Amino acid sequence: FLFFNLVPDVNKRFNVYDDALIEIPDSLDFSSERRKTRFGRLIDGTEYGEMSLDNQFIGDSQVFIEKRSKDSKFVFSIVYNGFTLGVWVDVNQGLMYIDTAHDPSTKNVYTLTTDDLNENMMLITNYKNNYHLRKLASAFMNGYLRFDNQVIRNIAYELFRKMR
DNA sequence: GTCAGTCAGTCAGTCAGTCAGTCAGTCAGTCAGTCAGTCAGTCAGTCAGTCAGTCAGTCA
Repeated sequence: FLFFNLVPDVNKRFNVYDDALIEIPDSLDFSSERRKTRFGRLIDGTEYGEMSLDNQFIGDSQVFIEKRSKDSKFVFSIVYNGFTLGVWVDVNQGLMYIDTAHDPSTKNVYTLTTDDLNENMMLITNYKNNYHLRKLASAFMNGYLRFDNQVIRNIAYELFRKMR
């Protein structure tokens, strides 16, 4: 889904395009099979209380992690795994945003993966980015940070994993 | 007894010598914050024993 750049849905029974389909199953059979599990055995009912069964039935959209956006501007700019990435900075309260606002600029742009190199931008090593985006590092280490999109949020997670 | 002095003690004055705070390179120390081979699981492939399928040497 990340590769084809599709935006799924959790309620539209069929997310369709000219070539592909995304199917979330019906609702009545969810209840039918879940009562079936419950009636057959009650620890199957506990499984119905286990969020794993729900994820295998309603799906984990990971929408739980904070998400917002704001018109406030940005300071830095990153490209990771072939995807641009902007770091919006809020005027007040320091609520950092990672929305995809890539303005074509001669501004400094940073990566970590060696596959990303341009005549215009800079590479970063040995934790210089920690000394460049101090506020981003702390803001994620705090509750300040907020991710605009699920793809953005995960991608930022793996970027942090690769950072160290 | 005046004129008022003109070669030693005397005090107004240093004058180079003096102490040691006080920052200060700096010192390797060091200990801790960063980073580079190490191995475990798993992926593809090598051994030499199975299956178990089959043209055929001695006979109907």
